[PDB]
Amino acid sequence: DHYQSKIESVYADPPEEWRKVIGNEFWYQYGVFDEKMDPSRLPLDASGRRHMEYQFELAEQAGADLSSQSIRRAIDIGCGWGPVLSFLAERYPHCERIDGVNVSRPQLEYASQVISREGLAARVRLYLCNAKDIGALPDPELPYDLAIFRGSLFHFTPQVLQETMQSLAQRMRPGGTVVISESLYKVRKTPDSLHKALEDNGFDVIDRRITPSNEEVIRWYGLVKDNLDAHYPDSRNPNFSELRDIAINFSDALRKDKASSFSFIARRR
Ligand SMILES: Nc1ncnc2c1ncn2[C@@H]1O[C@H](CSCC[C@H](N)C(=O)O)[C@@H](O)[C@H]1O
Ligand SMILES: CC1=C(C)[C@@](C)(CC/C(C)=C/COP(=O)(O)OP(=O)(O)O)[C@H](C)[C@H]1C
Repeated sequence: DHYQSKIESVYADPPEEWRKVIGNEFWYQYGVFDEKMDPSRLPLDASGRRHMEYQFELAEQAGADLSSQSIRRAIDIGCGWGPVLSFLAERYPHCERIDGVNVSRPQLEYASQVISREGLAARVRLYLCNAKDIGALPDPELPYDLAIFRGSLFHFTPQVLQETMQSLAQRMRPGGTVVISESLYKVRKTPDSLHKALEDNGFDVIDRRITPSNEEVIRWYGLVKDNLDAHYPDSRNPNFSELRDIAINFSDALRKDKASSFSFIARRR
């Protein structure tokens, strides 16, 4: 993968710096802003966690096997700073093995400290590994029950996507659940291109909808940009600048309804 070096370097700044920008829980793929969002926590932390929850409610409603004794091994593909690793360990205390995979070393070092200081090292495993290489993860005899792609697919070429889905198919039992959040154009990736790549690789889409709303995602980018303006006004950091560019330019594509955040719940055949 020739685009990995560019992905690694864009998430390379200190967690202390990123904390000011996206929240203390480091949720980095939008948020649901409804009556079940916690009003006590930072809007970004509460909405981001509420988005993950809402997606598991959609999955459950769509007929996915997400019961306590159905989830023995989960994988978080492009796990960022690790917010979903902690969330899975709490939602599934009897899940034996939660594997995070990421290409970003600084994200995994932070995730590693959080997992450790909350005594989750027993169950949560962190791998510096391209999503296309998940076929090389340990213990192939123990299949995946659950797979999360929270905002990770944007960074994938068609080839990496293909290889990631091939590899996950081979490592995932029939009926294992795939929970995907991604921003897609409705005219890089579209709903239909992603639907195709899933169905071409042994996955059935059982729920497919806009989530969160364009209104809510615009608001989420709002909160980020306010934090970016207050902490990095003078475009000192080229990575935070590039996030400002995206917050501005994608918010406008969302305003013109040229794109949306999509939830895809799929199921291994
Ligand atoms: N090919 C690849 N293999 C593994 N991780 C990848 C990847 N391409 C992108 N990523 C990771 O995908 C993540 C996307 S950002 C989203 C982070 C996290 N899922 C969250 O929701 O908070 C980044 O951490 C990036 O390093
Ligand atoms: C987890 C996240 C993601 C998966 C991100 C990337 C959302 C996907 C987006 C907007 C990628 C930006 O694409 P691009 O640079 O082409 O934007 P344009 O110039 O409008 O075309 C967020 C940074 C973050 C919340």
